[PDB]
Amino acid sequence: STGFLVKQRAFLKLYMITMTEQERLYGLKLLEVLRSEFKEIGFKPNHTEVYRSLHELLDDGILKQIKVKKEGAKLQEVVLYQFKDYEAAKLYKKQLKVELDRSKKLIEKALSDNF
Amino acid sequence: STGFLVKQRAFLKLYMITMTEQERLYGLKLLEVLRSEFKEIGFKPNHTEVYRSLHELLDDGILKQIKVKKEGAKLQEVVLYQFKDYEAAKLYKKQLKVELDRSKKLIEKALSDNF
DNA sequence: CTATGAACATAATGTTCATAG
DNA sequence: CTATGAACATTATGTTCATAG
Repeated sequence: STGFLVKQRAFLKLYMITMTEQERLYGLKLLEVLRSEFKEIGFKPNHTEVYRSLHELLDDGILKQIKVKKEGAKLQEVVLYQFKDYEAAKLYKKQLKVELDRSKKLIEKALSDNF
Repeated sequence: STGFLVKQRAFLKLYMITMTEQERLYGLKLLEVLRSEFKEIGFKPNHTEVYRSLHELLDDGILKQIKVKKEGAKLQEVVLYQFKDYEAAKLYKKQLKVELDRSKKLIEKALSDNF
C-alpha cells in the first residue's frame, strides 16, 4: 500500500459500526439508508459491498449475527447485527478517523496545488 | 462505478498536467518531486503509476513526448513532456476539480456522521 | 417477489522484470 | 548503470449466480 485514499470497504465498515450503535437494520436496509444519505453526493454502494463490510466485521470479531424470522402478514427472514466486542469497534473507529483525516488532507493538498 | 473517491491514476494525471504547465521534469523527476511533496501526509507513489499517468495522457492526446539525450559527464536518455492539446488538458483539469470536490464531500460527510 | 451470500468478472493497483544504450 | 516502460501478482470493487424464503 502506497498510502493513498481510504478504501471503500473500510469506509463502509466504519458506517456499519456507527449504525450498530444507533439502530437495528438488516443488510438491504443498511444499503437503502446508505444510498439515500449519499444520493446527492453521487455515491451509490451495492449490496455485495455492504455484506462484505458486515462479514469482515464478523471476522474481525466486532459484530455478531442475530438471525431473525418475523412471521405473519409480511414474512421477513433477515439478519440483524450487534456488538460482540465494542472495544475493538471503538479502536476500529479511531484507526478509521486517522485514515479519514489523511484522506481529507490528500484531497485538500491536491485542490490547493492544482487549482 | 459506484461513484466513490477519486482514483489515484486520475489524481496523478491531474498533477502531471499542472507540472507540464509549470516545469520540465522527466518521469523519475516527477516521481521524486511528488514523493517529497507528500512525504509528510504519507502518500508514496511509485514510478510505474507515474508512467501510467503520463502515458494515459499521451493516449488522451493531451501530452506529447520529447526524447532528450543529456550528453556529457553522465549521459541520460530521458523523456520530457509538453502539451499537444492544452484545451483538452484544461477540460481534464475541470472534470477532476469536480471529482475532487465530491471526494472532499464524501470524506466530510463521513467524518461528520461517525465522529 | 425478498434477502443473503456466494461466485465470478474486471478494474485498480502494487511488485517485479526487461531493455536501450 | 539507469530512466523508461512492460509483465505479472494481488487487491479492491462491480456483476452474476445460487439458495431460501
